[PDB]
Amino acid sequence: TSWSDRLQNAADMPANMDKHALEKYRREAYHRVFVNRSLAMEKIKCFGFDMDYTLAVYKSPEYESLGFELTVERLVSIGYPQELLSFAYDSTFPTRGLVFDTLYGNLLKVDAYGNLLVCAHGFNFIRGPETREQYPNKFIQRDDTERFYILNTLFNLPETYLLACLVDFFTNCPRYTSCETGFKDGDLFMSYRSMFQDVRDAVDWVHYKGSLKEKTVENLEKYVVKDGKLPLLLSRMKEVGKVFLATNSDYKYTDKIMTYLFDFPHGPKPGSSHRPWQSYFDLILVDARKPLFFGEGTVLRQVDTKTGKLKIGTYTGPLQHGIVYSGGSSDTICDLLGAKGKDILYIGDHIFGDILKSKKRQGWRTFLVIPELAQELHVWTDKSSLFEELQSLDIFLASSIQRRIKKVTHDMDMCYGMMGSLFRSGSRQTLFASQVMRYADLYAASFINLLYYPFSYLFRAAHVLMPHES
Amino acid sequence: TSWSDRLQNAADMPANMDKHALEKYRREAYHRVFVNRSLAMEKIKCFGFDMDYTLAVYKSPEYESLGFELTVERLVSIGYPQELLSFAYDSTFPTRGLVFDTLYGNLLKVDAYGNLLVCAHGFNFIRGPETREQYPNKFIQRDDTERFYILNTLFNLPETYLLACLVDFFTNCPRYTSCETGFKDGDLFMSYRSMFQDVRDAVDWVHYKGSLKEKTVENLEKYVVKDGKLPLLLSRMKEVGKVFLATNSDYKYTDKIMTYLFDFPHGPKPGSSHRPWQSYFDLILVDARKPLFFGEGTVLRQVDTKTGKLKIGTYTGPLQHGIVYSGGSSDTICDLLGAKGKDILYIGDHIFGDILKSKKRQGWRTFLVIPELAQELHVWTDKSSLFEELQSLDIFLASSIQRRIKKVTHDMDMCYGMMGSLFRSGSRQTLFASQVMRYADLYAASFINLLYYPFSYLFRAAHVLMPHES
Amino acid sequence: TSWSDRLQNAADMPANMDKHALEKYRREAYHRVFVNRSLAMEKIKCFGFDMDYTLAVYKSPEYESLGFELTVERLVSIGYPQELLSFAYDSTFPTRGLVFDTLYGNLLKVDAYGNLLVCAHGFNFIRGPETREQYPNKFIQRDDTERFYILNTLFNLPETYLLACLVDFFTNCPRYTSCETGFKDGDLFMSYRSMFQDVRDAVDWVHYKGSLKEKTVENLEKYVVKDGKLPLLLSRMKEVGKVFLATNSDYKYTDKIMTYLFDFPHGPKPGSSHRPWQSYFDLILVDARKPLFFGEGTVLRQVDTKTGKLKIGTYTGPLQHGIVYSGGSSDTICDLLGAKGKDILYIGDHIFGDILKSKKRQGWRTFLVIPELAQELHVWTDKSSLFEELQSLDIFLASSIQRRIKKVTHDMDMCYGMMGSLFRSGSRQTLFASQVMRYADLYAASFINLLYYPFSYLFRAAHVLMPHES
Amino acid sequence: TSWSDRLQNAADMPANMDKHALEKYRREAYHRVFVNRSLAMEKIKCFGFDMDYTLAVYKSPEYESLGFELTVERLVSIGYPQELLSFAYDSTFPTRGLVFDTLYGNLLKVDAYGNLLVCAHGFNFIRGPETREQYPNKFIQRDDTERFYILNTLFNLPETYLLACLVDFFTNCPRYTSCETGFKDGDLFMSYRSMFQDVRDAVDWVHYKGSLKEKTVENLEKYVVKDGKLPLLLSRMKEVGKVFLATNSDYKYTDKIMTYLFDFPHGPKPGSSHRPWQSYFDLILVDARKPLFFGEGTVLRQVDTKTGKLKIGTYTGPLQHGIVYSGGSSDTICDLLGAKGKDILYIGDHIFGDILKSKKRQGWRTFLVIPELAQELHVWTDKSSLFEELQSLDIFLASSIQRRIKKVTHDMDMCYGMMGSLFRSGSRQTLFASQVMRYADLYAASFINLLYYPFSYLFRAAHVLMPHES
Ligand SMILES: [Mg+2]
Ligand SMILES: [Mg+2]
Ligand SMILES: [Mg+2]
Ligand SMILES: [Mg+2]
Repeated sequence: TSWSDRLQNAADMPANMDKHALEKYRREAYHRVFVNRSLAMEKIKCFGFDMDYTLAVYKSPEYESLGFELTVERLVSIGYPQELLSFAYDSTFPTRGLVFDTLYGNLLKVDAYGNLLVCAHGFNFIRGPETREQYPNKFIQRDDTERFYILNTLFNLPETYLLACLVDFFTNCPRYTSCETGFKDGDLFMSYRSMFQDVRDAVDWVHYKGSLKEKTVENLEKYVVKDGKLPLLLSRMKEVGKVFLATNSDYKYTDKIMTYLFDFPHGPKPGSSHRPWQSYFDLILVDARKPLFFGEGTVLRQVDTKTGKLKIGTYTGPLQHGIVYSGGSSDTICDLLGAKGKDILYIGDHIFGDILKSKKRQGWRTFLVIPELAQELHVWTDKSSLFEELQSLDIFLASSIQRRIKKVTHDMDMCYGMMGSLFRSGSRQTLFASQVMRYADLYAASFINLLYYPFSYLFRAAHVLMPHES
Repeated sequence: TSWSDRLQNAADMPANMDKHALEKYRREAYHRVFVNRSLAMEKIKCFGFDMDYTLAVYKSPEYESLGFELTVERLVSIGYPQELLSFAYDSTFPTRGLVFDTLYGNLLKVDAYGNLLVCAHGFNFIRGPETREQYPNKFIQRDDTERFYILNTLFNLPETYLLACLVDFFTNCPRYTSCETGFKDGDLFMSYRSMFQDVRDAVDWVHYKGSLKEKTVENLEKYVVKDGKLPLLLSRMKEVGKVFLATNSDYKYTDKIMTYLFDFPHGPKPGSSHRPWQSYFDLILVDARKPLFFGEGTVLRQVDTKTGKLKIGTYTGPLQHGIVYSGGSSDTICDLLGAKGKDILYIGDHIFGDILKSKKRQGWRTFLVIPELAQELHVWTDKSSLFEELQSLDIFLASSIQRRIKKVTHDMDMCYGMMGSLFRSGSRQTLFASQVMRYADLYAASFINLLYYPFSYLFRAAHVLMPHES
Repeated sequence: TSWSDRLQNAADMPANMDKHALEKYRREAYHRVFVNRSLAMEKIKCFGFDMDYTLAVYKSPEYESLGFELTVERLVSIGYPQELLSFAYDSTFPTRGLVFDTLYGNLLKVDAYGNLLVCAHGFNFIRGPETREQYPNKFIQRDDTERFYILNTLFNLPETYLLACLVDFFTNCPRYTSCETGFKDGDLFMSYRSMFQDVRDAVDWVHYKGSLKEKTVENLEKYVVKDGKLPLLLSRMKEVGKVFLATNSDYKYTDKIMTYLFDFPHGPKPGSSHRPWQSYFDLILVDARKPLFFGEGTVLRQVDTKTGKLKIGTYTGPLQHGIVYSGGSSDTICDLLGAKGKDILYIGDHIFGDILKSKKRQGWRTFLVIPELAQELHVWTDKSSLFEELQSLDIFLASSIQRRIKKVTHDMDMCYGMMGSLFRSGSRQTLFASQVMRYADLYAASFINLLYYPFSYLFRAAHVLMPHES
Repeated sequence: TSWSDRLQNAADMPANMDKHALEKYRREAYHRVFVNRSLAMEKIKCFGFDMDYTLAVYKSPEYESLGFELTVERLVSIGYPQELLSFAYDSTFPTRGLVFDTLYGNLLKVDAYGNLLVCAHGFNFIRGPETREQYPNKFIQRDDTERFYILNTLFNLPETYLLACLVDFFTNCPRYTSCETGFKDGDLFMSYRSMFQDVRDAVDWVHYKGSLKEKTVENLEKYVVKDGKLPLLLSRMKEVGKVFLATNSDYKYTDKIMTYLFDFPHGPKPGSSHRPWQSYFDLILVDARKPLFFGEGTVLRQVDTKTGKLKIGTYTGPLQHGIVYSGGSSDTICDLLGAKGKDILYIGDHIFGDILKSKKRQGWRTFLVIPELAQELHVWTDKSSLFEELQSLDIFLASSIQRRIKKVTHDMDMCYGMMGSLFRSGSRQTLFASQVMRYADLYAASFINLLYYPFSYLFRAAHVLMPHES
């Protein structure tokens, strides 16, 4: 049962909009909206969206596996060894938010302060003492972006696994000699850094020039979560405010995906006339180029929606019905919708590129979609006795208690996969968890969970006190 | 009763090192060390210090008032109007961590997300609705460092007040016309930005070329907290680890100040031979140029301690007894003391330049000295009934309740001064508070509070859980 | 008769290597090597080449016209109006080295000091007084590279004409309103800058992703000058020194073009066995990325010559027979050939990117190929009486003499085309001419002209004296 | 007889303004204006000046020797060895425009292409073969500004000699060990780069914070050329155009120096009332910060001429009588004087910072003052038989002829000093000479030479032809 199986299972259920049905439904962890900072929904005048992994949630592990297969084929195509073709995507290995260390070829799971929680070289999980040889302070300077790449998006899951596959392959293949910073193949030296760059270039290529979009579109049921409650929620948002789309994707792909998401034999509710997807939006903007979008952005362009091509020149005209924009900036949206930042709830999955930046640069309110949560919550609740035991051990300590703390930490983490929970390793929170807490005002496995809260719900979080205030 | 009066009052008391006396003493809020993240003192092998406002705590309001007077005299000297001489420093106005908005000439108190808590133009406190004219989203992008300057150090307190004095003066002086972005004096236009730059340049000048150091040194009792417990604590640190000084100050000033701090007719304890200040340190480094010190730094130089001048050339030799370094980097210290980052507790008052950067760039453990806490804690405890009432009102709301929330917020904040508490405005935490929580592992009004904890105390903070984990 | 007609006519003649035949041949202007600075050929130990417009001289106007047609089709493909398809390339309009002013949409012919010699808006040639409205000092700051783009390569000839076509078209098409900085089409504004960027992007696209290479290769006789004397000269160079190729082109294209250039039923001389092109080179380097090549460059890679693909990794091995390199730097070449800069004569057509940079960054000796010279020399000699008259008029002046100076200047310049000579407008030298003089030690219409000078000829230029020395 | 002795000798003569007297006078090389590009004086509407070494020509070697002595004393003051005090300035060593190579501690005389003409390590002149060890191609990349500093100003003459003194001293002092890149003094290493930086900092300090200005002003007759013809020429300029001053110096120093330059008991001519220096200028601008002045510049300020201090704020008012500006940009001047670039003849000594930049960035006409020319011309004419012989030898060659070419080159060069002529070494022109030719439209030992040409003289230079045009 993947996280997308959980989401699609919930998507298949029709909305019971009886007020008591809603009240009962959103008590369950799975259908809840989680609150980091209080948010009065009555003050929200605009609802904004990203598309990929927000409105269009790609099914797991099928979509990662397709990305993986195409990336592999691209690398083989440019001259990587044929053995790569015998790799197969393994959803049990990667967790999102790992750091690739390009100097030593390791995947690292870190906390908010750069402290190492997990280190794997290929598929070899390196224990505490052996990590000190390369990381004397069990620490990395994560701002050293030439050396460290943080694999923070769901699109990075296939390359997270591929990097490990490649390091493993080259290490165990007799044709290469393993060196501290890469591999020697006679008079050729392949650094982990150049290998990483090839992978990164190949993923980019697959998305922008290769066949990933085409293969997705030719089998949308296989690859994309579909939920009849999507149109209903968007219609309800539009009754109390404005709705916009701001996506990095191009118009043609956006139109294919969105048409599929709205292709039901009815509109918002069963029995209603079907309406085109575009009618759900007061403003539609593609080719957004976030995160730059939240600063200077790029020039505002107009999409010719017949051809899918941009009209020539900068668009100087007003917001009108049926217009589709390309590029622009976050100010374009504010100014055309007559919104201030705090009037906007921006809904997306990119914890850095969208949520962090819209919050820091513009003061937008934020809703982070975390697809993996839909399954992480089942593990958290089913194995709560492991975490509870770990808590008790840390308490009792505060000798063989440490050994047992390590063992329980391991067993807990393995329930989530080889790289553990997205949010922690044992009692230590990940960088990703800290970023969610700091920059996502609200979060959930799906933004559909908003459907279960009344129009002007007050989402509440407790006031924060400093230690000397407590 | 200033914060420095509280600290000097505590400094006058001799240390009772009976273990039960210590236990009882550190229960009191005033003598406590506060914990943001757990820290096992047994793992600390090196103790590092800044000098200014850490070891050498300048008395308030006397030192701010001297800074202020000299800055004013410098501005008059370069052609500012004579009326500046009638300003007098007022400790009741400034709170540390305010933002000067150089576009509109306002002082702003902000939260961690750039939301406006307080806005004053000169001495006019601007209410919610009027702030929207200049700040439509009640928000500033604090990363816009060309526009916004954050007055985060205790050395910035005089200029915080001076900026307000100047805006007030120019606004109410008939010779000038008030404009949106500055003042017109016939064919001269003085922008708030250029005015700010003059102030900033003048403060710098007073410290580096003017008479501030000289006047401080000619009356150290007036200007500098002195505490016989300082040598005792440093001696105790040195029994379990190494001790170092890394200060931006030059050798001559450092020597004058440190000699005074250690000038008692005894060494660590009464009855012991007096020892020179330098004997308390395994490594002494001046001209550190933090924050750059925590990255590339500058070349390592050696101080000729007779002349106070640098020897010519880069120092390539070992750590030896009696050597004093200048410049270098944080790695110099680690490598010469044989320390990893997490072995080091770095003790300082600069929440950005030292504490934040040593934590993020190097993984050092951090102790933040917050001198104002020594008095903020007395206000917090004495007026706890106001905060408690505010908490109850926010709870009851969660109409005239809002009015009462505003009124109680005002009354609470005024107990701290016109710009309120360093740490909050009513129930909203400041940027400064959020930074302390995030980057200071431990904090206190004085690092002397460490004297009251046993050698290998385990400072404890509760594990953090995400909302979905709770 | 184009310049390439002259070159191909000379290419069809077999080499008469009798010493007196050579002596007589190189007296003629057409077969001469011109000398800016003295160069002792005996000191040259290595001969280096670019490919495009150096070894592979593309026939005119056929190749420009193909570039033009494909660029137009690309612009129409992305949404430019259908009318573009009625443009036809006109070799009489463009001269190389014009500056496009992206602010006002003008093509400018300038001297070395940025003084305006010619200004055309579309096809309207703007006279002295009207140019002052936009250029008050009849001057541009050519270092302002955001505003001014210098069209310095032979590959830029089609876009030089296209830019003028487009400005003309948009100006005279009633659907658009002409503005100072571009064109208004209702709610779309197309700046000359964005229009220029589209053109530049389209040219790039045609070369890198479109069909230009494919169409060239499918008709090499139509598009590429071929000369049996090429192998003979290269063989002679190789008898006295080393020979290398350093080209920005990729291996597959290089191999196609070079195979054609050497496809004769003989080797260096008639009667000799044919040898593969690669055997003429001690070192072959593709994907050079000049001008960066002359500084840091990129990592050295090895080409797999069977597949045309790069081997994976950085190449760490020695120079060996049959190896083909990709990327690297100018130091790679020096170090592998055991050459110092002044031992190298580098032969190319790119007056900036190759000749200027190899001279300034490395001190290489330089030979600039200027294909247009092959016809400019015929005009210069045939219309020498116009220049001579202009000289006499400038002398006589040093009233209606000025009028006559303008008229004769016009008539002279029109012999070369609408944008005049590459090297001057009347008595005023172009920027291009000044750059040739300053950075090309030797120059000619073709490097084949070296065949007519003995092995160790001393190319002589007179010593330069300052005015006070004269 | 120094160059300033020649200039002061010519300054002592009263102007004979009879037209035939002028005609005869300007035939002599010493009183001539030399022409690189033709310049019609009738088109000049504004005459602009720098002060230092243009209007105020500092006497040699006295002023260099004062600079030297103060720089030495500053270095000793910061801890350089006492032996420095035994150095004495030697005008026979330095020539202007040498390059200090900070890696190897050499002074280099180079041509326009970076080819080495002379290399000295301390006072050891390194011969051809030994220079190849450090300079394998007898070439430096002069754009590598971290490594190479070009000593292009007359203010750099003392440090040119001091650098050589220091390298010599450290090399021959047994306390230090000479290394490839500097000197070892036990556990201190002083790189040539750090030594160079100390020197450069000390020169700056002497000018800006030390006693150089004060000592100059207390003996202006000793230090500054004074010429009664200065006011006469400026008065004549003002009859046909506008006159301005744009100097990097501050107002107080400018006023002291200019008052001295105009302190005669008469105005422009004997018998006329004395007029203040400021009355000779339509616009006076100090604190210019050239070269930045020729781009964005700094804000325009107004000098309070009573106090010598800047008024507070940016000056927004018109040009008026008696106003003195500070900062600004070259556009300020153009706009306030109603001039286009080519209307301006800018007169200065800084071949880079003023002449080059005003020409390239703005298209100003340029007059370069080269004080040393006043004596270089006497050497050139007196030893013309050496140059003539060298010319004949280069011709005859074009064996022992080379030996004789080297010997004659040496003997010629030694007539100018140990570092030879500013303009050449034997038949090879220096970088400095090439820059003068390229960027100075006119040049002379003194701008006073303009007094000998009629109001609207046409300065003529021959048209330049390319080799293929000749
Ligand atoms: Mg997305
Ligand atoms: Mg401090
Ligand atoms: Mg080429
Ligand atoms: Mg000067």
